Amino acid sequence: AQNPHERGPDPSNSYIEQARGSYSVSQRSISRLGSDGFRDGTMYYPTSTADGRFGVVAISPGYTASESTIAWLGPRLASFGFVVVTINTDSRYDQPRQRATQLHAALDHAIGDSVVGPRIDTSRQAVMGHSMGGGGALQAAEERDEIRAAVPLTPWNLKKGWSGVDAATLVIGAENDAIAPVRSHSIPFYESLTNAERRAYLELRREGHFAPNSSNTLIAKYSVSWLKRYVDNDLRYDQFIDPGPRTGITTGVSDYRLG
Repeated sequence: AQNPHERGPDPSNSYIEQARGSYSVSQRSISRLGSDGFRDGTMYYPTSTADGRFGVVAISPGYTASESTIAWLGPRLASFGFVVVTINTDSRYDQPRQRATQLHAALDHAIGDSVVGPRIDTSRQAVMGHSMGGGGALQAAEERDEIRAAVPLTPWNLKKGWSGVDAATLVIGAENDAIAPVRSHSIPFYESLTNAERRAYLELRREGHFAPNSSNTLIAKYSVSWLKRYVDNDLRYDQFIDPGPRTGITTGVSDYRLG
């Protein structure tokens, strides 16, 4: 490809829905000191070195703070061609700003790791997170220019104005969310991402706050597509983002916007 960062097969709808993509995944534990709330976690990455370095995606855990809440994302997204760091934390670190701190640390930990560091293109970083972890993803994106993509999942944040984010951002809301209602969290965030390279809002029909903590084909396929497109500049994934899913019972999508 003209594009040096293209990894893996030409995609299809079936492909991006797979539990695992083309790449076999290895994993390596994280053990670190400090008081930021991130003392452990996991790095998932393609074993194969044949294709070049990959971007790195850090994921902030969910509402209840354990890594287990986001663990399914790690090997699944990594298998499409990413280094993926899942953070473990606890309830002392529930502020989005505290979660942002950890995301920067997780990206830096993987970059600086003797095993995984050589597999990362440090110019191509990304963040995701659930709940306040999704709020923290927005904040980390505002703070780190090397973040090329953000995918907040049912994000919670009292801060509503995201003009400071340049990273392409896909906000995934849950229609029936009673913790971070879309009307006061996700959609205001989408509406204020006025400087994001691209912004998208994808609402999960008839789901609530905790949907992102279980394997979710919608979250996975659109996360894969967004990360591919903005972390890898991979135009092969535009076909899934625009026009995107139609809404209704048959797609499980209650709202989809691009801007």
